Amino acid sequence: RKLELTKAEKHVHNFMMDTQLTKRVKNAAANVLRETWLIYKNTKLVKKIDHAKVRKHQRKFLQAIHQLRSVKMEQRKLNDQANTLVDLAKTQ
Repeated sequence: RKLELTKAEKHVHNFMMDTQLTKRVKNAAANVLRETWLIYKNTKLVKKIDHAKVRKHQRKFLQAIHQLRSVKMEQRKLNDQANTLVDLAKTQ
């Protein structure tokens, strides 16, 4: 098969994996204002539910949640997930 594969034929940004090139969103985050990932002390168990497997724990679990049933991603797919129409304008 003398075709396909080995994509890219221009080459660009072939850094060593990452040499301080891929920065944030302009370090505009700083401390996300809330700086919850900075103020936190002793503990830090505060995050948007749903992230890991999450199984038996305190209270048994059931199906019809977010397990199984996935033979085709099908329409409705996420990857970016973002929305801000009340920014750089309404600050208070």
